[PDB]
Amino acid sequence: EELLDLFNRQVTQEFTASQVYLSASIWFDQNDWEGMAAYMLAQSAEEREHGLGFVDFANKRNIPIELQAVPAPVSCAEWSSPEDVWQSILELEQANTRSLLNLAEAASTCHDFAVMAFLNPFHLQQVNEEDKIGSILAKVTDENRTPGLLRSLDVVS
Amino acid sequence: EELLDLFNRQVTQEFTASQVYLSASIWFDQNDWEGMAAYMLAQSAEEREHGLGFVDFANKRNIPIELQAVPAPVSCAEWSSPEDVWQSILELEQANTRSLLNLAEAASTCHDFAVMAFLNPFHLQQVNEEDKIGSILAKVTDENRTPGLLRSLDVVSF
Amino acid sequence: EELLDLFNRQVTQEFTASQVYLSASIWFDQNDWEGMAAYMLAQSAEEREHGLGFVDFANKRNIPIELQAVPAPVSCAEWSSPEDVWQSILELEQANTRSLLNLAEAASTCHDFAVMAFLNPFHLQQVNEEDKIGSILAKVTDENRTPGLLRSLDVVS
Amino acid sequence: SEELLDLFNRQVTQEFTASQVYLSASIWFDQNDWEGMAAYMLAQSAEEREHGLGFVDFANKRNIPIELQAVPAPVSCAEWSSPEDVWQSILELEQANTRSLLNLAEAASTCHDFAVMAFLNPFHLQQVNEEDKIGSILAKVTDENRTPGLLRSLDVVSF
Amino acid sequence: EELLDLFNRQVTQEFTASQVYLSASIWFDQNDWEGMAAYMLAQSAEEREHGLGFVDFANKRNIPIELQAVPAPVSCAEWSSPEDVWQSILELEQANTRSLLNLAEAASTCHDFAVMAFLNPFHLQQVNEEDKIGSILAKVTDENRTPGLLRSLDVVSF
Ligand SMILES: [Fe+3]
Ligand SMILES: [Fe+3]
Ligand SMILES: [Fe+3]
Ligand SMILES: [Fe+3]
Ligand SMILES: [Fe+3]
Ligand SMILES: [Fe+3]
Ligand SMILES: [Fe+3]
Ligand SMILES: [Fe+3]
Ligand SMILES: [Fe+3]
Repeated sequence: EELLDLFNRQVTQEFTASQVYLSASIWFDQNDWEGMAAYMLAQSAEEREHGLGFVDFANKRNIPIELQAVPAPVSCAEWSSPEDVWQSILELEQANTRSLLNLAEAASTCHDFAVMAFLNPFHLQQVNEEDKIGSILAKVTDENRTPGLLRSLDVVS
Repeated sequence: EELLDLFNRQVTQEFTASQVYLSASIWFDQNDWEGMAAYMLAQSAEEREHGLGFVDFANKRNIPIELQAVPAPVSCAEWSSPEDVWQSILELEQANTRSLLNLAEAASTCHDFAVMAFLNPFHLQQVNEEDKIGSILAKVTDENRTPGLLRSLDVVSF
Repeated sequence: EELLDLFNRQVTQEFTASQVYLSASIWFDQNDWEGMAAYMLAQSAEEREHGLGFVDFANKRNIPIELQAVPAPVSCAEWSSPEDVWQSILELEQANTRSLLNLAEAASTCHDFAVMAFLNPFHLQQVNEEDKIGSILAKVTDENRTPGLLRSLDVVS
Repeated sequence: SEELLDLFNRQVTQEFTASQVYLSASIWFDQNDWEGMAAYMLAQSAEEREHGLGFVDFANKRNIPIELQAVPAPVSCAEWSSPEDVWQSILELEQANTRSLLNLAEAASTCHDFAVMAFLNPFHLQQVNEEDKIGSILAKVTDENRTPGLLRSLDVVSF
Repeated sequence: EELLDLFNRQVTQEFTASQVYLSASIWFDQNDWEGMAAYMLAQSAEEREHGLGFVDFANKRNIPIELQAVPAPVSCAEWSSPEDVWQSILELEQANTRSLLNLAEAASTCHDFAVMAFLNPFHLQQVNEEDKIGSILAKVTDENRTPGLLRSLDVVSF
């Protein structure tokens, strides 16, 4: 099934996202943006929890899960400012949203009511997440127009 | 209307299931499996509560309900061991699930978004119920391989 | 620097172990061993925490970290009983122990006192972990000599 | 009362000897992953040492000279190959512990040593309880070990 | 013997560091950076506590201590901005780190396991201290690129 394979790929996408966020925390910590680093660490953990929630449902529903490699994050080689990092995180959340939507489309096709119900809170959370990351990126982009200004607002926490 | 008939039938199915669970409690109690009996009795009440939830929604949404007979459970006559009981209960939940999924299909066909929304927690509850029942059944089947060992699932656990 | 390369590989090893524990949880859950599944799930989280610890230390000490792929867990495909799973986990912990000891050796050669100090609690944790896993494996191997009896370990402990 | 003073001194040795045999049993059980039985033996080891300390305290107070002897190496641990073997040795140890205290009380009685006899009473009653408890466990172990793996239940649950 | 010398020098280095931090507080206070001043004063007290810890250990281990002069701080004659102060304090911690590592190599050579164990928490504290000072210096150097902005760090953090 399309639905089985896609359900597995969703697990992989959550854990990939978790590792991309961790990469982002490392870039931030290495460049002394400790606040932004903490934010990314927290998000890394929450994406892994999403992945675990998908594994749990799959196990219950007898959807076979085979854990795939979690690829090495690559965007961290090109980041040179906070803006770059937040833009890559926005793109990551857009891609997490598209993958949930593909999954839901396959479930809709299959008349898989339980899967569609399972996905609903993640659809709504993805709305919130893309909105939050978008908002931060807009703030970052504005503040960084003045030297030092952005730093003064990582310091928060 | 098909949606309406299937909504009525769903009430029947929940009450049917409640009675099959009661039947299972009886067989266990009669055979001194008081733990498994308690589990079945609790599930009997819960099934009945599901029925009642369907009745309440129906009443709100002006879906006419006419209570049907609650058929007599038939599988107890055959049961010989706890394995046979838990297997019949798994089959009952699998049928509870197919019934909900058919009602959801009818609702989808009719664009009845309210009914589809109302069913969603039931869809997810059935996933959990089939998993839990399947798990117990696997334990029962394994433990019963050694004489008397299953009598420790009951007394210890449950 | 061997030291810096080994410190990076230790992060990958912690995350690899996290994913192998998750694969153990899955096999247990799929096979209705919910007790053992939960044990594996918890140990998965803890191994990730260890990896996070090494990342944080590295950031503070200016050891550059580049996240590597976390390879797909392999042992899963061939597990057939709980004994097989627990045996693979013991072998993982034994490997986890050797990796830390090799890192410590490289640190000792370099006179890297800070890294040696950082590693001390992990050395002692591994002793505890290998002991605990070996002890569960011995119980599983003994109990599984009687059909169904091991299904008792799970339900109780 | 040279006999008495002697046997009292040696009773300290006997308690500490028993403490070490319990410790040995704890080690055998830990090394073989019976952590439940191991903990029980470790606790009994501490308690036998306390009994010895009680004998020493009483002797100091009653001007009975104490000279601490070597505590012999435990040797039953070489032969042990199952829990049954361990618990049988521990039963034998307690039965020996009881005989040693009765011989001490016999010597006190002969000497009209009312204080020592009073001091020993709670110990005579404790040994009754200890031999019963150990005998009961050994009976359980012996029965459960008739089915492979089943004794691992005793450990994991109880203890 | 060299361990004994290096262990006395370590006490000296901690007290010398204490005084340098005190100098940094004075410079900040005089220049109305009261937040940075209080941070430096806190670090001054803490470096003195570390020296006292070394003294206590030495007394216990019969390592004879003879207290050396605390030299007059001199970096404070040349500081013109907060960045210059923080840079000096980074160099200070880097030298405190070096002195601990020298001492640990000497204990290692002598197989002095007690000394090496005593040092372990200090090795890890120095990693944290250099990281923290490094991070503050990065923030100061960035924020000082806009006139007046660094006054924001002083009031907000610290
Ligand atoms: Fe996600
Ligand atoms: Fe996301
Ligand atoms: Fe139901
Ligand atoms: Fe680990
Ligand atoms: Fe581990
Ligand atoms: Fe005793
Ligand atoms: Fe005794
Ligand atoms: Fe210091
Ligand atoms: Fe310092």
